[PDB]
Amino acid sequence: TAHRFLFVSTPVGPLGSGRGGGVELTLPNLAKALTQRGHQVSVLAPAGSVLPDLPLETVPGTWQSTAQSHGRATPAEIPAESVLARLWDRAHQQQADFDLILNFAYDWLPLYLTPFFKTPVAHLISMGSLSEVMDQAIATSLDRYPGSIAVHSLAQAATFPFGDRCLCIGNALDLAAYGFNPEPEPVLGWVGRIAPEKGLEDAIQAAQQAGLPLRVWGALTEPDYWQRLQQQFGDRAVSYQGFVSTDELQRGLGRCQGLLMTPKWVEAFGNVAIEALACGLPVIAYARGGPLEIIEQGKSGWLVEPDQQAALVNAIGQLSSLDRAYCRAQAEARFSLAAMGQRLEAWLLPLLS
Amino acid sequence: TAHRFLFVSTPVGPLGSGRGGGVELTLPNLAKALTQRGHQVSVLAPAGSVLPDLPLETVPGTWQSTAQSHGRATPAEIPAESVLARLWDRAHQQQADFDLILNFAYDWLPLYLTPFFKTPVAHLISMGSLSEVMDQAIATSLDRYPGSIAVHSLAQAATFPFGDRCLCIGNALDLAAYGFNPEPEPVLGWVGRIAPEKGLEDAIQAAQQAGLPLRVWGALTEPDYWQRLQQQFGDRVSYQGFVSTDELQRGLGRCQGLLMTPKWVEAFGNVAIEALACGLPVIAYARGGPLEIIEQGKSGWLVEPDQQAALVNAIGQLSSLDRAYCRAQAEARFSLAAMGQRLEAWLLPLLS
Ligand SMILES: O=c1ccn([C@@H]2O[C@H](COP(=O)(O)OP(=O)(O)O)[C@@H](O)[C@H]2O)c(=O)[nH]1
Repeated sequence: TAHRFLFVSTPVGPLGSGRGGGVELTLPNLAKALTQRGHQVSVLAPAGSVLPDLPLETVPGTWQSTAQSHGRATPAEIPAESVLARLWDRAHQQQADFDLILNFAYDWLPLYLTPFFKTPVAHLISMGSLSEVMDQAIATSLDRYPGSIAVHSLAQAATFPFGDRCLCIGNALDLAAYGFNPEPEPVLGWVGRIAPEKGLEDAIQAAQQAGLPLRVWGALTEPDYWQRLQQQFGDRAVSYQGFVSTDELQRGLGRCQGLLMTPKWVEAFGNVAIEALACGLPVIAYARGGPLEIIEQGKSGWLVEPDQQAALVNAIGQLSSLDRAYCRAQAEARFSLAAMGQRLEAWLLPLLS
Repeated sequence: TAHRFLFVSTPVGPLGSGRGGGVELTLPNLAKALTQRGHQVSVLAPAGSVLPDLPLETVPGTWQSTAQSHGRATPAEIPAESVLARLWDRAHQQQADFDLILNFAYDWLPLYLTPFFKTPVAHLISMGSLSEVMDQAIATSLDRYPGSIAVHSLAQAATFPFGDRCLCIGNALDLAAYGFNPEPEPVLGWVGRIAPEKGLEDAIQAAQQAGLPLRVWGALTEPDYWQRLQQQFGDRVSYQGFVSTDELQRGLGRCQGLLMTPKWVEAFGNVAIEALACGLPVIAYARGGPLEIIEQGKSGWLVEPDQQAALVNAIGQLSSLDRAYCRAQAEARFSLAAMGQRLEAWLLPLLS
């Protein structure tokens, strides 16, 4: 049952550098999810990539732009020195060393190339139906290779006309790196860019009105914003906890009574919610996007109406009705590498040969 | 030792539409050159294409663009329903029915796909250097597959930094389709895609100054671009349409000479040799591909670029050139049987 996989990373940026999007966090966990079952995983990724403990080969070139120029009719683009093209030309040279190649990129090229490979190629789609050129490439790959496409959510699968023929593998997190904290301080947390248009003001005003300091984790780009926040809400409002590593983020976040999540719909990913549950921290989130699949209403968090102070404050007031051990228990059951590995095997192993 | 070849056309539009330029004449002629030596040739092209005599397979979808966009920094582009992507998908599915695939398109994708094929893929490049993305794709294919890249002229080769590593196969025509005409009307000809920055203006001015009507053939693009020619110059310049080879050669044969007045590069090969095959000397700016086709003062005039007095002087000396000589040079240099030898010398060694 042990096999050899090659993972081909996203062209959007390096692993380990803060700017491959969500694929940057998922690729290493999925690799671990298989290496922990005895499989070999090697990784191909852009120059500058860092990844502990796995064979890693890096490839030079220009990062794929997130662009989206003319909406749904945007064509696929290949610039000179495309890192995406060179990743796939390199994967093709070495294809006979692997039983299967797993693509993490959301792009036309790898889907198109799939029949030109003798080794089977599977695709983990991380968005979002976004363009005709992409929707048609995935549909065609599905017709020739049933079972070759997976998604992380049903919501994302439903944005595609062929969504029922994609497999859902869910989300995973390296739970070993997250300590359960059953005894928090009377503080709330918020995770994200300390910048305008992130819903930070909504979190601050609801924490303060609820009577609890807000700790924040993330990147400060404009110090004048920090000052504006102080002038709006005073200097006991928000406490800067750092940009800060995974291990640092988890002991910090774990001491919170709850995590507030107030992002715009286009930034409403579920990743940080999982990290919160893993520390035993319940989540109060706007009831749209990624959190709707992570949080169990009245049990592991509260899903509230967007942009309404009273809904945040009513939720914060009811954090004590949620059991922190149940949050952790849900993370162990739903989002572990163990759970993920089994879902990967179910998906991939029928594709071998 | 007969062989099976698959020719893949340009994705810029159907064969017969005029949208693909000289490639629409080159690909059927080269197919004919090989089939005359006993080989089998099949063609794959966009939906709407026509090809007398040969197996053709067509594929629907959206046409590739001219690719002039931006300048050298234009990325390669693959739209939804890309005819280019579907052509190469179809070539791949049938690669085992052929000994070699010959690509005629000036595009990243076929170059990129070459190592993904088991059947060998050669490339006949019809343009000079235009982009970073294409320059690099060609170089990389040359690096891995020496001898797999061909051009039509040494001048076109010299626009690339790796030009000395390309094989030049020149130009040829189906000579039996072109009638020699020894008795021209007092008119001048111009043949090409009708469009800005193609030199049409210079040609019109020079003909009018020399007091000879200009007859113009070619695929158009917006009739506004036409109008203003009759009220900056006047005349009927006389537009003859976009026509078949048989129509073009009978029209062009009536001309005293052909004007080629490109602003840039190019304008490499096909129309100058067609004019010669009819017996019509060529007056061209001395830049680009014309230098290698025309024999100065015998089959044409090669004059200082961008000088109207030069063209008018040349128009003035058309009489002294021998029309039979132009035709004899077409026969000696631009024949299909010779192209047939050159193509085999290029392609046969790329097999197994
Ligand atoms: O009425 C016409 C005018 C032109 N042509 C053909 O158009 C091509 C020349 O195209 P162009 O000058 O656009 O050459 P390009 O620069 O596109 O290769 C030649 O092969 C001609 O045989 C034609 O068939 N009928």
